[PDB]
Amino acid sequence: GRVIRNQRKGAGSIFTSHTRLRKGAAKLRTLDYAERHGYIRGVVKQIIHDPGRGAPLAKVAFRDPYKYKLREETFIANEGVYTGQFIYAGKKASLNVGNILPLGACPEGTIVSNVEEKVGDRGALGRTSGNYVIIIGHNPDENKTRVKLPSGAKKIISSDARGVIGVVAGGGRIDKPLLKAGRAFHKYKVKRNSWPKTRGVAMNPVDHPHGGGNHQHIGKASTISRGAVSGQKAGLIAARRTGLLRGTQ
RNA sequence: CCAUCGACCGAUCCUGAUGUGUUCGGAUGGAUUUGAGUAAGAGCAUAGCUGUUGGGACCCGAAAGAUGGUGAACUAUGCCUGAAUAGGGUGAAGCCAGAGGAAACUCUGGUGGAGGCUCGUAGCGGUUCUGACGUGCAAAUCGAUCGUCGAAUUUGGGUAUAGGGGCGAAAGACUAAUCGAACCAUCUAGUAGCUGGUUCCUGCCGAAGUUUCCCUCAGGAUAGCAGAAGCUCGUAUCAGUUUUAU
RNA sequence: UUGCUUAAUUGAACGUGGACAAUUGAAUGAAGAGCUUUUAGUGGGCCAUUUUUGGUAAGCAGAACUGGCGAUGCGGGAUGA
RNA sequence: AGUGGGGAAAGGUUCCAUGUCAACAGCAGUUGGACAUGGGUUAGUCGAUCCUAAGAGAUGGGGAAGCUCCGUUUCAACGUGCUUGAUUUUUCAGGCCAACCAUCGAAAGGGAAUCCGGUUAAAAUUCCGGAACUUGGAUAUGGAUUCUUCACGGCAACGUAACUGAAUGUGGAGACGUCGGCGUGAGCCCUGGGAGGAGUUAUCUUUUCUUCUUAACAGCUUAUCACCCUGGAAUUGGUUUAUCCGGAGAUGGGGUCUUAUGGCUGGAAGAGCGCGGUAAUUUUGCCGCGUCCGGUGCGCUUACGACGGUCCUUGAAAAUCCACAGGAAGGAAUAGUUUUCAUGCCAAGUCGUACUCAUAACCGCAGCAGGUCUCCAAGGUUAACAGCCUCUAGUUGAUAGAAUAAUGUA
RNA sequence: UGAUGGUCAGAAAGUGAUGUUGACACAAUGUGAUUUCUGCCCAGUGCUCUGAAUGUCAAAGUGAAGAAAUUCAACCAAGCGCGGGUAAACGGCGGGAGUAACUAUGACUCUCUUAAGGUAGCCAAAUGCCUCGUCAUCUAAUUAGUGACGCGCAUGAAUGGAUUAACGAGAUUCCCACUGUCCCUAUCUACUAUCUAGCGAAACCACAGCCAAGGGAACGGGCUUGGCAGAAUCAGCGGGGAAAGAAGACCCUGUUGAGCUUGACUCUAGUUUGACAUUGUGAAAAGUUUUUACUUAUUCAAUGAAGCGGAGCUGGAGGUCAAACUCCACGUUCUAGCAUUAAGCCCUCUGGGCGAUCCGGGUUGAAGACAUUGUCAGGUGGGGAGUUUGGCUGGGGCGGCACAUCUGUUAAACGAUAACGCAGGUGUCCUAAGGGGGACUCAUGGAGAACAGAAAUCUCCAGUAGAACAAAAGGGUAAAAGUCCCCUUGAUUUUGAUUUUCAGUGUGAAUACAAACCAUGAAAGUGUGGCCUAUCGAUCCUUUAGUCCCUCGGAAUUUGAGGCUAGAGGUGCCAGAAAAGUUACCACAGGGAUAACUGGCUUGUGGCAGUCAAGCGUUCAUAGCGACAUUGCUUUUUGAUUCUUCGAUGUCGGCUCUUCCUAUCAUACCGAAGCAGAAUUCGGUAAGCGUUGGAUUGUUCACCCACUAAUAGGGAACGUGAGCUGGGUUUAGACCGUCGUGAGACAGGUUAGUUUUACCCUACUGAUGAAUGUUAUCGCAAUAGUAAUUGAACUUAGUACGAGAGGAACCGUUCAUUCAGAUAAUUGGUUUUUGCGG
RNA sequence: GGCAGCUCUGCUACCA
Ligand SMILES: [Mg+2]
Ligand SMILES: [Mg+2]
Ligand SMILES: [Mg+2]
Ligand SMILES: [Mg+2]
Ligand SMILES: [Mg+2]
Ligand SMILES: [Mg+2]
Ligand SMILES: [Mg+2]
Ligand SMILES: [Mg+2]
Ligand SMILES: [Mg+2]
Ligand SMILES: [Mg+2]
Ligand SMILES: [Mg+2]
Ligand SMILES: [Mg+2]
Ligand SMILES: [Mg+2]
Ligand SMILES: [Mg+2]
Ligand SMILES: [Mg+2]
Ligand SMILES: [Mg+2]
Ligand SMILES: [Mg+2]
Ligand SMILES: [Mg+2]
Ligand SMILES: [Mg+2]
Ligand SMILES: [Mg+2]
Ligand SMILES: [Mg+2]
Ligand SMILES: [Mg+2]
Ligand SMILES: [Mg+2]
Ligand SMILES: [Mg+2]
Ligand SMILES: [Mg+2]
Ligand SMILES: [Mg+2]
Ligand SMILES: [Mg+2]
Ligand SMILES: [Mg+2]
Ligand SMILES: [Mg+2]
Ligand SMILES: [Mg+2]
Ligand SMILES: [Mg+2]
Ligand SMILES: [Mg+2]
Ligand SMILES: [Mg+2]
Ligand SMILES: [Mg+2]
Ligand SMILES: [Mg+2]
Ligand SMILES: [Mg+2]
Ligand SMILES: [Mg+2]
Ligand SMILES: [Mg+2]
Ligand SMILES: [Mg+2]
Ligand SMILES: [Mg+2]
Ligand SMILES: [Mg+2]
Ligand SMILES: [Mg+2]
Ligand SMILES: [Mg+2]
Ligand SMILES: [Mg+2]
Ligand SMILES: [Mg+2]
Ligand SMILES: [Mg+2]
Ligand SMILES: [Mg+2]
Ligand SMILES: [Mg+2]
Ligand SMILES: [Mg+2]
Ligand SMILES: [Mg+2]
Ligand SMILES: [Mg+2]
Ligand SMILES: [Mg+2]
Ligand SMILES: [Mg+2]
Ligand SMILES: [Mg+2]
Ligand SMILES: [Mg+2]
Ligand SMILES: [Mg+2]
Ligand SMILES: [Mg+2]
Ligand SMILES: [Mg+2]
Ligand SMILES: [Mg+2]
Ligand SMILES: [Mg+2]
Ligand SMILES: [Mg+2]
Ligand SMILES: [Mg+2]
Ligand SMILES: [Mg+2]
Ligand SMILES: [Mg+2]
Ligand SMILES: [Mg+2]
Ligand SMILES: [Mg+2]
Ligand SMILES: [Mg+2]
Ligand SMILES: [Mg+2]
Ligand SMILES: [Mg+2]
Ligand SMILES: [Mg+2]
Ligand SMILES: [Mg+2]
Ligand SMILES: [Mg+2]
Ligand SMILES: [Mg+2]
Ligand SMILES: [Mg+2]
Ligand SMILES: [Mg+2]
Ligand SMILES: [Mg+2]
Ligand SMILES: [Mg+2]
Ligand SMILES: [Mg+2]
Ligand SMILES: [Mg+2]
Ligand SMILES: [Mg+2]
Ligand SMILES: [Mg+2]
Ligand SMILES: [Mg+2]
Ligand SMILES: [Mg+2]
Ligand SMILES: [Mg+2]
Ligand SMILES: [Mg+2]
Ligand SMILES: [Mg+2]
Ligand SMILES: [Mg+2]
Ligand SMILES: [Mg+2]
Ligand SMILES: [Mg+2]
Ligand SMILES: [Mg+2]
Ligand SMILES: [Mg+2]
Ligand SMILES: [Mg+2]
Ligand SMILES: [Mg+2]
Ligand SMILES: [Mg+2]
Ligand SMILES: [Mg+2]
Ligand SMILES: [Mg+2]
Ligand SMILES: [Mg+2]
Ligand SMILES: [Mg+2]
Ligand SMILES: [Mg+2]
Ligand SMILES: [Mg+2]
Ligand SMILES: [Mg+2]
Ligand SMILES: [Mg+2]
Ligand SMILES: [Mg+2]
Ligand SMILES: [Mg+2]
Ligand SMILES: [Mg+2]
Ligand SMILES: [Mg+2]
Ligand SMILES: [Mg+2]
Ligand SMILES: [Mg+2]
Ligand SMILES: [Mg+2]
Ligand SMILES: [Mg+2]
Ligand SMILES: [Mg+2]
Ligand SMILES: [Mg+2]
Ligand SMILES: [Mg+2]
Ligand SMILES: [Mg+2]
Ligand SMILES: [Mg+2]
Ligand SMILES: [Mg+2]
Ligand SMILES: [Mg+2]
Ligand SMILES: [Mg+2]
Ligand SMILES: [Mg+2]
Ligand SMILES: [Mg+2]
Ligand SMILES: [Mg+2]
Ligand SMILES: [Mg+2]
Ligand SMILES: [Mg+2]
Ligand SMILES: [Mg+2]
Ligand SMILES: [Mg+2]
Ligand SMILES: [Mg+2]
Ligand SMILES: [Mg+2]
Ligand SMILES: [Mg+2]
Ligand SMILES: [Mg+2]
Ligand SMILES: [Mg+2]
Ligand SMILES: [Mg+2]
Ligand SMILES: [Mg+2]
Ligand SMILES: [Mg+2]
Ligand SMILES: [Mg+2]
Repeated sequence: GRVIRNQRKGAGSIFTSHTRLRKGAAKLRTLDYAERHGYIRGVVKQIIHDPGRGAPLAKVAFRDPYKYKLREETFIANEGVYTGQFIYAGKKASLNVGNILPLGACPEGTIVSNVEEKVGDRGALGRTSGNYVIIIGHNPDENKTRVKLPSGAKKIISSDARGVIGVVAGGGRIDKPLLKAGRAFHKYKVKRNSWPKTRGVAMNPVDHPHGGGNHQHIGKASTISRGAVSGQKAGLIAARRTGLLRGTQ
């Protein structure tokens, strides 16, 4: 047969992300002396739309502690953050929406976003619109914090990892139907080349494991082993179960 | 030279003398066994015809396979930067005014100018005539008719993706008139039990389509049938026939 | 002659020596008999008489013997392997 | 929405003049994109050149037997650094920084600066005449400023001929989708008077057609929006085609600003245009007159403006230029400073530039009914940039003659 | 899938895409707006989940034996197995009988059985074979359409079920309007064609070009026999040249491919699991293993390597029970401002210290001897690679085995002899069912004997085998070859010869001896498996036995290995490859050795016609029929065959047009009747002449409606595609149902799908034309062609005939149908009269 | 043909 559409994406010729209009990478500040020992104050200059992103971004200006210079940061805007607001980041920052605090400095039940998986990676968890991270508890002896991720998973993170207080702005986006193929076209025009999708069952046997037949049908189980190889992993990969989800999981 | 019975040498089997590193030796006598042997050498070398095998292999002929390269001037898709798209119809929100109601609210007239809306040009496409043409104007065009015509629109240029690879709103489609695996050169005079051809004269002889074996059944080998060279001899004793006896 | 065989001096096989001469033991014929090497093409067949199997039959399919066509012209069957 | 006038790609001399007809132009040929000989493309301002885009790609490194692959500042000791006071001791003294930063990548993106009239057989935003502009450099005079050293005025918005300002920093411009109606301008269309020229005139027609124009650049003036001062608003008012605004200060009164756009003047009538009268084999003219004053709009095209709608779509970058913050350093009185005020001086290299752009200059074997990106766009009819007729411009090219059976094609 | 990640890329990499990303995300799939719903099944195949105990279980490692190679054993990862989950995973979703005060049905019951047995819905639907289902409606008539019905070959629920407004160059039916689509054609215009001047190709071409019949490769231009036959030609035309275009694309063959699939054969990138290495330093506990401590190897990340680690200054605290130890902090939080090139103090040294605490120069985190990487080892791996996927055959395929074989027959009295001929058999079975010896006689019948009878056991007689001998059939056998008894292993050893098949090769099987050693019998003798004819297997490799022999090549010993001779392990496609599919996307070499048309032979079958005459026909065989039988014809059916064509003869039907046949439907003339008339039936000469308009269907066929004198049947390459058309079939797109794991299949349904060339020769239709002294006019007529057809009305006549009911015909008259040949008065149509008007 | 459990199921192995 032929190389299937799954495998052509790794080469990344026409499958790279369309990034001309993007407004910068959304990251926290580099963890420095001020954030480790006290707090540093910045001011929100802009709240802007980032193409390909549901969450708006905030442009926050900080002073450089060591040279006469202004540093502009690109944060993910939490809902309620406004232009001209003062943003405080550090160990001694107060528990206000938009402030960046270490996870150990936040009491249980604190809603936090753009949380660091590892100390200083500048934000990994809960970055999309309407999403957040809940702080479950602390383990001060081991310097660890328990959090709940938007997927429902419980994670143990260093208490020195940082997060931004509040919920990511732009939530409720999925509640409205797109209603049109053109709307999805414009949605993916600034994301990547993944739309529209032809069904593999509608192809020929060269194109896909599902192609061929005198009727459109998969022919074999569409649940594929985790240990299958590239060109085989088309369908439900390592599916623990199938069918309509009934009851609680 | 022919037929036949013997003899000798080697192997195999049997017997087993004087003797002895007591386990070796193997005299002697045998055997419906066996060798491409001995039995007063015939070979070696050169050349010629014919036949054989490997080689391009009598000549021309695949569909394929491999190695290394060249193409995105067509086209497919993404990206970057530009450009293009008469005139109408319909009349969404929002807004103004009036009327009715206890309230919750309702009705009417305007205004407004929404929509992968609609009629319809340019444009883009290509339904039907199964029209023309069909050694064409044209290796896809011409005419009428038709789809769509403000967006998933059309399009220039730049740029990216390269052959078991790309790209595909998916037809095995498109990837320079080439695609169910492009093009170029080479391996390569690839192999072919298959098709075609195979060049002067006369003289003499002259077939087979049958046996057996074969993944054998359009092919081979084998035996037969045929030619050539002769050799040993010269009526020796043979015959697709009869008779007699059985 | 033998180591085979017989109760044997019997036999078996192969012999020495002697006799039977062209009517040397039927016909007819005999461009002579015997022997060897090597190699070609072929290995689709078909037809006629007679015998014969399957089939309703077939210019059908399958065997037997012979003769033909193939490979072959010539006279006849008008024409025709 | 051309058979008009230009261009991009592509071609490459096809351009122009002269000669010329063997071949080619599927008839012809005296003609030609054919053949032969010559001629022809003029730039500081138009492009390239420079910038960065998607991307391409050296170096330091790391793979790979290797051809080479990855990577693009990457695990790198990465400046052929600058700015000054200089020194004439051709030595220096230092003062700042070195995040990022090889390079290539657009004749449609960004971007310093030019227009009009004339001129050739063929070139022209390139030549000639005149009139400007930008950048780089040099540099003097005038003006400006200083004894209160680095100017004044205005309540203010802000004004001006000028009117210090290093390192470093902050901003702005470059720099940005699309649609809808509205408003203003420009060009075109329409039209009145007057001064000319042409046409019709049996009859009619104070008639029909036509000329009456004004570049870049310089000065003054000119605007929606926005802003300032005054004042204090319900009986709410102002206000758009579109309902938004006002105690976070409306209406009213008075001002400030951007100069898009228009007006006046200079450029500039001397030019061009339209007439009339004369010169002459005649290179080429010479003379006179006029070139003026209006109006109109759901008009067309286009530019701009203030608005409004739209998106799970929010619609490049960089070079480059400026301003501001900062206060380093240097500054006067018998004299000091500055080329962001005026005037004056010098220079601007290299390459492209002819012509076609298509029913004959490109690609389809060809002078092929195919294909190939874009700009300008008159009158009538009309909803209309449709169809139909016409003006300017351009073509009249496609073998032809004679007949008019059948069968065709339309 | 929470980043030490998922998905994907790369030969590798200090390498990449998603990713300027972070579950409202990225990646992978299925279904396909809305509405209403998405039932039951986890047995199968997948996927997934745990492993406390656990079958299998690689390399390394461990233990034992051995002189060692080596062997054996224990242990033993993942995987598999075991257990669970999962269908909006792949998928699946049953049969048989009885039953209700008529019948029908079966609410109900019984019975087999599954993982579950098709739920809600829907339907002769694009899915139903039968089938043109049945009913209704639509029409004059409907294989079409629509509405119902439903034991539905084979409907059915995100392999989505049922609906559905709007939309559609999608498929279909009906109605109005409209019309040359048609009845049924006519006329007009331009451009061709045509003729001329100029210019000027190509396809194609063995030679060529008139027919009929024959034979012939079974459809001739040539050959044979006939008809005939007279220069040179022009415009048309499409009968023929099995016309041209292309080494058939269907079919088969080839030890030719390729695309695709899978549980084919053989591998493989990747991935996973173990071991060793990288790999070091400690502690503890289990018997080397487990755990956790260190950091410097290694790995991850960030930064313009900016503030790390420890200690000390300052406050806030503990209640201080010595003496200040322990803990915390140690300059910034109403506001969209500002923060940059140190002030100040101290020592003098255009400079140093403090401001700005000291010390360690570890940039800072994470991770850590685990990852990672290298090398082996096991698993997984149609993602990919390579290859394979018998033969015969009345085409192939399916079936069968006629593939190694045995008996009888075919088989034609030696031997041999074929077919997918006929009736059958073999892949075994037997320590006796082998060998020897001895004794006996079998099947069956009759006559007798308690229970006892047709069949128990006993007795006699008869008994040529009518029994038995392992198994097919044939042969053979009587003091035996059969039955019973006794003893045995000759079913042994060595190696030759011979017979059959035959090449006089192998294999199988068998025969007669030689040399041994035995069994049995008194002995002669017999015995080298089965009474005879079938009952079976090479090279290479392995294994065993024998000889204990030969060799391991520098010389030895002992292991091990290799030789020699004989068996065994097996090839059944049986003289003996190691082997799954699909192609409707297809390719190549060929084949008329071979299928799908026509043609040819045949004529079973189809159709048609005779002979006989038992019966039918009130009686009566034969007016008209005619059983049981029997003889033919035809080639308008379908078979059978495979002769022609596979370097191609265009394969359905219709339209159009001509001709022919007769087995005559009508029309002319007649004979017969169970012929009164009328009608009808049977028959003769007869093909002169006609044989229709429509609904449904692609249809041939069919079936209705209707008219008619009648609505006969056929042929001409199943006439006729360079005549058309293209509805069907039968390329490639797509849907459904059933089948298949799948790619895919269906001779099932459905929808969309390029129809090319004549200008040559001939033939046909027309048109000229040399020369028969020239020219003109008028003629003759050989030969060829030929043409008319049918009905109605009136009259005869309400007559003949007839009980009546009914009810003709000839002569004649007027019209009409179909056809033919003209013509343009009239009427209509046509208009470039561009004539006139608008 | 090896293991192992309940006459036998499961796993593993395959040069005539
Ligand atoms: Mg989707
Ligand atoms: Mg899809
Ligand atoms: Mg498809
Ligand atoms: Mg596949
Ligand atoms: Mg699969
Ligand atoms: Mg499939
Ligand atoms: Mg489907
Ligand atoms: Mg000799
Ligand atoms: Mg070749
Ligand atoms: Mg090749
Ligand atoms: Mg190969
Ligand atoms: Mg291109
Ligand atoms: Mg419009
Ligand atoms: Mg067209
Ligand atoms: Mg056509
Ligand atoms: Mg034509
Ligand atoms: Mg149109
Ligand atoms: Mg492009
Ligand atoms: Mg297909
Ligand atoms: Mg192509
Ligand atoms: Mg050759
Ligand atoms: Mg062959
Ligand atoms: Mg001879
Ligand atoms: Mg074989
Ligand atoms: Mg042949
Ligand atoms: Mg030979
Ligand atoms: Mg031979
Ligand atoms: Mg043959
Ligand atoms: Mg021959
Ligand atoms: Mg002869
Ligand atoms: Mg003769
Ligand atoms: Mg004859
Ligand atoms: Mg010229
Ligand atoms: Mg010419
Ligand atoms: Mg000429
Ligand atoms: Mg020239
Ligand atoms: Mg310029
Ligand atoms: Mg330059
Ligand atoms: Mg870049
Ligand atoms: Mg390097
Ligand atoms: Mg550049
Ligand atoms: Mg440029
Ligand atoms: Mg731009
Ligand atoms: Mg530009
Ligand atoms: Mg000029
Ligand atoms: Mg010019
Ligand atoms: Mg000049
Ligand atoms: Mg002043
Ligand atoms: Mg200018
Ligand atoms: Mg002026
Ligand atoms: Mg425009
Ligand atoms: Mg100046
Ligand atoms: Mg020019
Ligand atoms: Mg053209
Ligand atoms: Mg070319
Ligand atoms: Mg225009
Ligand atoms: Mg027009
Ligand atoms: Mg022409
Ligand atoms: Mg003409
Ligand atoms: Mg699904
Ligand atoms: Mg639906
Ligand atoms: Mg299940
Ligand atoms: Mg299961
Ligand atoms: Mg092991
Ligand atoms: Mg295990
Ligand atoms: Mg049901
Ligand atoms: Mg049904
Ligand atoms: Mg149907
Ligand atoms: Mg109908
Ligand atoms: Mg019906
Ligand atoms: Mg129905
Ligand atoms: Mg079903
Ligand atoms: Mg379901
Ligand atoms: Mg279904
Ligand atoms: Mg509907
Ligand atoms: Mg429709
Ligand atoms: Mg559409
Ligand atoms: Mg003609
Ligand atoms: Mg014949
Ligand atoms: Mg003939
Ligand atoms: Mg012929
Ligand atoms: Mg003749
Ligand atoms: Mg013809
Ligand atoms: Mg013709
Ligand atoms: Mg062929
Ligand atoms: Mg073969
Ligand atoms: Mg193959
Ligand atoms: Mg292929
Ligand atoms: Mg650091
Ligand atoms: Mg390790
Ligand atoms: Mg695989
Ligand atoms: Mg494969
Ligand atoms: Mg076969
Ligand atoms: Mg079979
Ligand atoms: Mg046979
Ligand atoms: Mg065989
Ligand atoms: Mg015989
Ligand atoms: Mg056997
Ligand atoms: Mg016995
Ligand atoms: Mg016996
Ligand atoms: Mg006996
Ligand atoms: Mg023999
Ligand atoms: Mg045998
Ligand atoms: Mg014996
Ligand atoms: Mg030796
Ligand atoms: Mg040695
Ligand atoms: Mg054996
Ligand atoms: Mg074997
Ligand atoms: Mg065989
Ligand atoms: Mg054989
Ligand atoms: Mg098929
Ligand atoms: Mg044949
Ligand atoms: Mg017949
Ligand atoms: Mg018959
Ligand atoms: Mg009777
Ligand atoms: Mg045939
Ligand atoms: Mg053929
Ligand atoms: Mg033909
Ligand atoms: Mg042909
Ligand atoms: Mg007759
Ligand atoms: Mg008759
Ligand atoms: Mg006739
Ligand atoms: Mg019909
Ligand atoms: Mg026929
Ligand atoms: Mg026919
Ligand atoms: Mg024809
Ligand atoms: Mg045709
Ligand atoms: Mg069709
Ligand atoms: Mg099809
Ligand atoms: Mg299935
Ligand atoms: Mg179509
Ligand atoms: Mg009467
Ligand atoms: Mg007529
Ligand atoms: Mg007129």
